Formats: sequence, C-alpha cells, structure tokens
Amino acid sequence: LVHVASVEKGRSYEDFQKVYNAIALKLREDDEYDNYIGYGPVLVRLAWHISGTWDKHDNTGGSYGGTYRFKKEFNDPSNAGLQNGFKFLEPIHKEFPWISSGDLFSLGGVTAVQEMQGPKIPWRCGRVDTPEDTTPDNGRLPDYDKDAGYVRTFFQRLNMNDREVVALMGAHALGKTHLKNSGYEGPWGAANNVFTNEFYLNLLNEDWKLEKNDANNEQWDSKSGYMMLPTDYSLIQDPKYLSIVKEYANDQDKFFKDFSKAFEKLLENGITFPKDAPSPFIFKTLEEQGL
Ligand code: HEM
Repeated sequence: LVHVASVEKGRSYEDFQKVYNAIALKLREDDEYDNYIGYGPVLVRLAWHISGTWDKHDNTGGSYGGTYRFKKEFNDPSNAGLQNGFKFLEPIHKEFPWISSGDLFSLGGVTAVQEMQGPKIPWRCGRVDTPEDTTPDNGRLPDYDKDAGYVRTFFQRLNMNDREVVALMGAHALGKTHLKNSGYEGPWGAANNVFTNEFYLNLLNEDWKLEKNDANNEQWDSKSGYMMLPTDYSLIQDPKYLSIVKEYANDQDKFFKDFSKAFEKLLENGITFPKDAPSPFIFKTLEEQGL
C-alpha cells in the first residue's frame, strides 16, 4: 500500500485554524466530563489509538484512512471508552463537513495537548477516508499486563526507538484508568489535565506497591492515591528506559521537545507527503488569539 496525502480541496491554514478553535472552545465548555478532568485526555488517547494500528511491514493501518468510523475497529475491546471522544468530535464534524476523519481525529489530539499547556505540535493535513474493507483487524494495539521487552518489541512495528517510546508514554500524566473500560483503576498523578513531566517524577519518587485491583488485575499503587500499569512500571525496571525517564524527570523542556517530535511521527506514520504539499501547520492556541 502507498498512502499519498491530498489536501482537502481549496483549504488553507486559516480553515484548519478554525477547526482547531472549534475543538478548543468546546474543551473549555464541556469541562465537567469525567469528574472535572475534561475531554482533553480521552482525545489524545483517541489520536494515539487510531494511529497505533499501523504496521510498517505492509503499510496497513495508522491514521490515514479514518477507519475507526467503521464498526469493527470501533468495537475492538482495546478501544472501550473512546466512544466518548468520538461523540465529542461529531458536532464539530457536522460543522466542518469538508475535513476528512483521520485529519479530525488527529487534530483533536493536537488541540488537546496544546490547550492543556503542552508544547506546540506541528501538524499536517492530507489524510483521505478509505473504504470499510481497509479497516484493520482487532488485536494490533498493546496489551496492558506486560513487561519492558514486550514494550520495545511492540513499538518496533511503528518504528519508534527507546527515546520516542519513553517520551510518548509521558502522556500518561493525563487522565486516568477506568475499571469498566480497561480493568485497571486510578490516575497516574495529581495534575491530570495539565501537560507536565509529572509522570516521570512520580514513577521515580513514589513508593509503589504491587496489588490486585477489583477486576483481578495487578497494578502498582502508591500511598498518594496514584497508580502505574505493569507496562509503565517496566520503564524503571529496564536500564535503557530508566536513564531516559531520569532525563525527563530533571528537564521538562527536553521532554516537551522530544514528545513533540515523537507525537507528530506517530500521527504521520504510513503517509507519503508530496514535496508540493504545504509545510506543517503550527496552530495558535485560544489564548494567543485572544479568544
Ligand atoms: C504500551 C503503551 C500503552 C499502554 C499499554 C496504554 C494503556 C492505557 C490504558 C489501559 C488506559 C486507560 C483506559 C481506560 O480505562 O479508560 C490508557 C489511557 C490513556 N492513554 Fe495510554 N497506553 C499506552 C500508550 C499511550 C500513548 C503512547 C499515549 C499517547 C501519546 C497514551 C495516552 C493515553 C491517555 C491520554 C490516556 C487517558 C485517557 C482517559 O483519561 O480517558 N497512551 N492507556
């Protein structure tokens, strides 16, 4: 498969800036969701999950085709709870009917990070909605109960190296796990709708204890009321991962620069951009525009 980016016909920077302003104004407005966390966290989880299906070997999956709109991918167990991010974005898609799904799903992830005071993420337009038979089979997204060897190996399919995996996992500063969606329960930290290097500081500074939760799964619980998944705790058990965790715990700017590069790489995998395509867009936040 080749997937060539095609700009939505006749649209420029300013049209996409309005779709960004619309997602961001609705983030401000529906601030009550999930006990006042807001929709920001489930929108960057949605952007990672439609992108994390990519397979570098046959170029199938990933964000291009917008295939989460189809029932098979939508009812994948691994995607339980994402229906809330989809429901949020659907009024915005009725308002801007010209934007493709893959561009809407991935721009939601970019708007959420920058409006939660994260770094600027360069974004590119150009995904095209492809048919229901290009929709990937379930089982391409990662298990929760595993170790650092599984983590390295899984991310090799999307060809992320060690630094990119650790920068990307820092998004777990946001949101929380929910027992009814995944079988795990609890937040990774305290400021869970602000984007900081907190996930790394907690992994290193808390006194984690292994215990079973009410679903019968294991997780690392700390005295402060925080949790860590087996896959998150893996990052201080592996000597290569642990040096990068420490680097981000000591330097938030270095984490912001690396997360920014790795998150755009995640959202662009499997997509060929023609040299005539526009440069990546840097959107202004509500606040920078005075809105
Ligand atoms: C080995 C990799 C990963 C595993 C096993 C994993 C697993 C999970 C699980 C089990 C949840 C909670 C689901 C629920 O109960 O609602 C979750 C939530 C979340 N994940 Fe990860 N994750 C991984 C990677 C990532 C990456 C790379 C990103 C983003 C760049 C990400 C972003 C999020 C966010 C923001 C949430 C919070 C969602 C909410 O509050 O509803 N995850 N993840």
